[PDB]
Amino acid sequence: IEKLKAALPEYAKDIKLNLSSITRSSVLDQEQLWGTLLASAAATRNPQVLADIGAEATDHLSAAARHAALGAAAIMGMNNVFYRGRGFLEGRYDDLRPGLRMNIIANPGIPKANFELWSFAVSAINGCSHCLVAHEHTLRTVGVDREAIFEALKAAAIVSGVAQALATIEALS
Amino acid sequence: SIEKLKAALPEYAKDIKLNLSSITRSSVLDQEQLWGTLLASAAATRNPQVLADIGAEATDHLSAAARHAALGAAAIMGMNNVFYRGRGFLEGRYDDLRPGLRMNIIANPGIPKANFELWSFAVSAINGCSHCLVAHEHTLRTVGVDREAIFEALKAAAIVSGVAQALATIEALS
Amino acid sequence: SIEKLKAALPEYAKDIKLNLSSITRSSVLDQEQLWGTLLASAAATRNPQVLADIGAEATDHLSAAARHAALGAAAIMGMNNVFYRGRGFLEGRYDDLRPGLRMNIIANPGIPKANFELWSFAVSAINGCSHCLVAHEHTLRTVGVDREAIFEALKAAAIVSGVAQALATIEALS
Repeated sequence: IEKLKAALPEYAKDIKLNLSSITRSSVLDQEQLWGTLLASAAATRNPQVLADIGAEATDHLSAAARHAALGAAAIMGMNNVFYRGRGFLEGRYDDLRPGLRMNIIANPGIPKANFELWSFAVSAINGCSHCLVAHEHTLRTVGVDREAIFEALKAAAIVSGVAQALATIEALS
Repeated sequence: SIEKLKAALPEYAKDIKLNLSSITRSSVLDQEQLWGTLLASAAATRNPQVLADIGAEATDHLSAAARHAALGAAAIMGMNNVFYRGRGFLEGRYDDLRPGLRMNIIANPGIPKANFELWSFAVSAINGCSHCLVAHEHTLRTVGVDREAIFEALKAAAIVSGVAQALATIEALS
Repeated sequence: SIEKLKAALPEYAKDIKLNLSSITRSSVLDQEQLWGTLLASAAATRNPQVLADIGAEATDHLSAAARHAALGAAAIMGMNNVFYRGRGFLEGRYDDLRPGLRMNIIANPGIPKANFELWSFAVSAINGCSHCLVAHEHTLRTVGVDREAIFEALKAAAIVSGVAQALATIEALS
């Protein structure tokens, strides 16, 4: 995290500070937080951010957790596009079966509660209402507090700000 | 087809791989419908690897005019998806103003409009613009395109998006 | 530099090329407003090449403060657009909670706020966040910015987005 920070431009000071703050979350535990940071990092599609965050994630997440986080980003990459599209068509295509395989959601290799949090986070970044609302409800049914879900949204947003800030200077170097 | 992308996919993305193999073999869309969709979608994900590989094999399924029309659908929707979505978020408060945006390709894509519209639809799903998605779906219906074909294009766009996300991650960690 | 971007555009993206020429010849917005919009938009597309070209020619139309403000607007909206979009999908069920996100640049961008807000509006259109787009537009109207100028900013955002898509495609296919 210390690397990304110094790498951020001066006009992105707000982002730099928010990043230092999110890494100190007290509402989310180690796996939840770093799993959200890793998934989000992947979802920004920024290679630099993913490399930096993923690196320090090795000291906070297990192999299974890591794969699940990246897998969450990948599977939502598909789901977020499909459901959002069907959503825009005002239920006119709900009678049809999506026929999309997504076993990872049922068996992520770790507690589904965490997988759901990471999927919620990626859905905010990609912008799919159907999915974000679906995963939010699921998290609330398993006992996750709104404050915890809210913290995931903040981390996703912050990582998104980081990726944008970095991609900029990187291209203008 | 495109075994390079499938083989490169990570183990934790098995679902994406299986969906890619399946979409490239459905009997809902014909060759031009399907590959035009895959090409346009690949460009829309902004992932170079996915586009480079699908583009390499697209030459065997699409004519030069089809390829250019697919790629052009992505470019033009890149602009339209931003403009019209913005306008929609403003609750028609700016609908009385003339956009003044040139978009001749839509009227003359160089190939059957039914396909250009299908590809524009797919890209609109990837960028996320309700106005455009709804408009193209309607045009597709007016030109007799099978409701399930439109649905298949949405699925294809979604799948290619997962492929792009899945491969983008590995490339950054390679 | 604009000529460089234009020449790079493929033939099937002629509409994009013409819109770019038109928007850059616009008299609606002045140099700072226009180039600030183009620069902030370029950064938001995530396309390095486009940002580099626009940023190169923007130097002759933007002060150091304006340039920093425009890039800063893209960065801050990158965070805000996601946060408020997600919160928005929850239909206010999370509107009671304190964001706790630092966004000092918004209150003190280093230049009069009206232009900074125009650029924030532009980026919000590109990322696609209803909440932020609506908010920034309202603010602009309350500070005396007319619809024609806000509309021009939306158009520029969309065009730059089309350019970035067209260019990303040829870059990956070359």
